[PDB]
Amino acid sequence: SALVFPNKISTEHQSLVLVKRLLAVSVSCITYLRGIFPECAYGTRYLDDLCVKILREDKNCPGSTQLVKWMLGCYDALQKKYLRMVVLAVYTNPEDPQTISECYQFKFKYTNNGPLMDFDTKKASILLIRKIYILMQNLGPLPNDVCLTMKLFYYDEVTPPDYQPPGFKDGDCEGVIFEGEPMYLNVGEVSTPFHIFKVKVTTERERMENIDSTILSPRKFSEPK
Repeated sequence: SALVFPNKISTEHQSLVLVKRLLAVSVSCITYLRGIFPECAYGTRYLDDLCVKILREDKNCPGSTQLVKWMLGCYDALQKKYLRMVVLAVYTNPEDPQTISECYQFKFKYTNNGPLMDFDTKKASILLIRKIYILMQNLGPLPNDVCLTMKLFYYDEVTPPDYQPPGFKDGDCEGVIFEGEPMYLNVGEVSTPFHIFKVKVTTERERMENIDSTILSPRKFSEPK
């Protein structure tokens, strides 16, 4: 019931493992906070006093299995240093995945030039997850019935033009129509000597509250098969 993040990162592989964990937890927490899967499709682990919810793979909850297997293609592109961005998108009409209600962007950069310079990797990891909570606890609800789709983007100068992660085909339309007025939340970054991981959220204006001191809160691209 405990999830332990590497405090110190010394090898590229430690770093690669951390990013996969970071990607999984974030996708899991985000989908849990926005109620995209019911409570019973998540297990609970702890992150030094922080309640975290991990998506489970089970036939009992539909679509949960497909997202977990989608991550498999994300991990593959990640190890091979091909992956640039993961876009997880929420849409309502099961026939127009291009018209979306909300999405989440996960950006990756590969480096050897030490961590990020700002103006301990476990503190940063716990700050990123805590920020996802603070910045998405109070977002207005999504529509009642929603669908999930995923888009991968690569560093094309190192990626074989015919490469496909497991479960992914080459993509159709790179852009999407955002219903309403989109707001861009930059949640945060986490860096290691070898990787940078960023999280950005795009939500509709009416889902924001701007409740202040009140009583309420004082190019290659891939798609899935």
